[PDB]
Amino acid sequence: AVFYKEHKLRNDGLVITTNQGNIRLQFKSEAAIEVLYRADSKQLPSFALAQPESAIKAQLTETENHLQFSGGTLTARIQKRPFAISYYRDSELLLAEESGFQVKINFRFYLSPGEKILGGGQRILGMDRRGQRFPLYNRAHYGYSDHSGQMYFGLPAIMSSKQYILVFDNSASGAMDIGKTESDILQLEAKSGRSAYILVAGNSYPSLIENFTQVTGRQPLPPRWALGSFASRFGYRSEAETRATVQKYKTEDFPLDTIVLDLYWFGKDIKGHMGNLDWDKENFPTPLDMMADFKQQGVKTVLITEPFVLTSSKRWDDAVKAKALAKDPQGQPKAFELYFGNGGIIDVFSKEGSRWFSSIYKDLSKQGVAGWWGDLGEPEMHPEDTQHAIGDADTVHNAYGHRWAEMLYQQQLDQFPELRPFIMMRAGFVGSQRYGMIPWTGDVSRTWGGLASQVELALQMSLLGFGYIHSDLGGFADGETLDKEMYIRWLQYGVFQPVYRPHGQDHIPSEPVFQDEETKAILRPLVKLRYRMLPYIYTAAYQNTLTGMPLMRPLFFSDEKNPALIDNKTSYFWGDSLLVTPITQAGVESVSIPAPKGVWFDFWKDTRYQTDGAPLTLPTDLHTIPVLVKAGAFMPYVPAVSTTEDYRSDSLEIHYYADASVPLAQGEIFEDDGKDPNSIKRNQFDLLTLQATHTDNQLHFQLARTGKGYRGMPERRATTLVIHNASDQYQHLDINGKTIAIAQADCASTPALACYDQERRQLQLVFTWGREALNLRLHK
Ligand SMILES: OC[C@@H]1[C@@H](O)[C@H](O)[C@@H](O)[C@@H]2N[C@H]12
Ligand SMILES: O=C([O-])C(=O)[O-]
Repeated sequence: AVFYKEHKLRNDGLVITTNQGNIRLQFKSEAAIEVLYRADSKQLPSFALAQPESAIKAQLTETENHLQFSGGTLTARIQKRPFAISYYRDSELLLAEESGFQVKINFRFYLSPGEKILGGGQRILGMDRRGQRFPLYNRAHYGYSDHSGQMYFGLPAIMSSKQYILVFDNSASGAMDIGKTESDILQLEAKSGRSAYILVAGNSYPSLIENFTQVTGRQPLPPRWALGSFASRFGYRSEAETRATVQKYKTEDFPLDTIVLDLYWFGKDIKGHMGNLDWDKENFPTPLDMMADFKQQGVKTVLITEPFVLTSSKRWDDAVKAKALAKDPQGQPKAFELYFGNGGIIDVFSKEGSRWFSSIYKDLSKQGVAGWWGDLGEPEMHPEDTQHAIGDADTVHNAYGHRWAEMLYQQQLDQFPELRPFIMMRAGFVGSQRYGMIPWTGDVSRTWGGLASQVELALQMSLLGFGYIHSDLGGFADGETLDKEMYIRWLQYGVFQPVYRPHGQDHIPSEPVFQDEETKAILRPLVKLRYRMLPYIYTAAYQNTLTGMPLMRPLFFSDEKNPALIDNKTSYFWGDSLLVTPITQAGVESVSIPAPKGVWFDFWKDTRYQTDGAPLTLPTDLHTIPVLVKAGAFMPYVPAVSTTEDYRSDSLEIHYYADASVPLAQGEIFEDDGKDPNSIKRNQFDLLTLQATHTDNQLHFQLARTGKGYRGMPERRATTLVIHNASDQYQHLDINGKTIAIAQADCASTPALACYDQERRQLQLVFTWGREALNLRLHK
């Protein structure tokens, strides 16, 4: 029995008193609200909110049976007796409390009939998680395939078909029950921790996500090199082996930006050395030279680190002496068994642990290390009587990796303020993206099932803040011999997902350079294609920094009024323009692609398809996976380079997919120095825009550049524009009012300024794109 007793406003927040205690409501923006129950009591702070203290001005009104607290899109409606808060966008009901808050921590809400619920972070259960119940406890799932209710990186959040996001702002061992136990009840639970939730609303999925990342944190632009080719295995055993691998990329003519070193960099065995956090000199005798020698070839070095210091490690006595480790309740360093051996866990929640760990990252970063891999932050083993500075293991568990990232991010920004940190981690919390976190999906099995789950995982993480979620390309766990077809399919799909990092246990090679002749002839041009497409990918990255828009988008974005599309986890958008359908079984001879209504082109073959709703059937081959381009797309390319350190946009090649069904289209290309964390804030960029206007008798392109530019920015780019599906009736072109004839022969064989290829239906324009506006007009 809960009822309203009294309220007041203090500092823009509404504090309500019931018979059971105090409740604080603060709008964190016009469409986001933090609801803190037990507000009177001391509890852990918010982890999910980028600005925990903020509270924007809201409107309060009172009636007999209700209060109403409104931010301008989001309204909280507070029923007095019995006490129940519900949430409205306009006057559409988003979400209503059932019994709401109780005791242990427990929140109960009604689900509407037909409401679909995405969320939970990494699970393999189906896109719509309604009807499921699962824990909120980050945990390894070694060798997963086609099913999981619990893995490395859960999120205590959901996204509904009613276009709200709900966050349980609580770091503790808990559970979510999405209308499983009771069909119309969403229940959130925890053993302890903060008793708060956050509701975010939107008028569309993009703007929900913009609103969500507004209050939880925007990912800062990673360094362009994170969009490149990684060499990684578990693991290079020696400096010789690592140098031989960088060399193999060179001698095999595969692009390579970054080599990743796993745990053998600090000791010769898997067990017993962890916490050394220093070079194993018997096997890495000259590491500063190694890294400098690699940097001369434009290659970065990334090192694995972990939260555990073993008692067998060289740093045990020192970590104990500095009070860097988590303690038992008695006050001693807590030691426990891990796979790796007997050890403790660095307390990133304390000042002492944070300083000690940070000093180590500083020193290695001074030596040459460009980036950082933080493995096992679930934490992988975390006994319940472990005590951190702010709470026990079960209370802080799901926020450990999150704070680890914060610690490392701040440290790297402090040491290198002119560089963008690279932080790759296995576990975090809502908002960990504001510390640069780049998550991967853990120890996936080397099976088709492992590959077939990657899109579901990626989309689930992308929707709730994590743009750079990716997989171990080719698969990681077990196997006894390479499954060549699965490997190829996985590295194909790789091109069209966020981070190009094949990784696997080293009894089978993960790196494409170590594959047979057929596999390399298939994958070499695709890895090059990933580099030629950097303008497309880096521009989606820019948009993610700006608005939260994930790089991978689900099919369901294509039609917000068709909730059945929510179930699709086999076709997705890579940026605005490409609909990708990975092949996830052996021997598949054709696919049916549920392309939205409109016009689509085969990316590889240029074939044009129109569809009014029905799916398209495309045949498959071993050299590609099915990718369709949306009519009206501008696909930008630069020439392939070995390393993003050599990246230039002096030469652009842009492909426009014309169709009269799209009378107006746009694209952009975001260019900056690829490394400056302040490029966007300070406008040190070159933002190229392109607008096509397509009428019955003309096709008009308007080109422009904004921003203040950056150092090394080309003033003039040689630009080849290729118009696919171009009309054969264009007689003339003018460029900024100057008329040029269109050639109809020998387009591939003359330095033609405008040439129509009648066999391919492509019109090619070659011109100089300088700083001033440019207008290209084709007319029949
Ligand atoms: O460090 C060894 C190895 C690493 O290669 C994987 O990527 C991790 O998820 C897991 N900890 C196991
Ligand atoms: O699209 C056009 O304008 C045509 O096909 O001739």
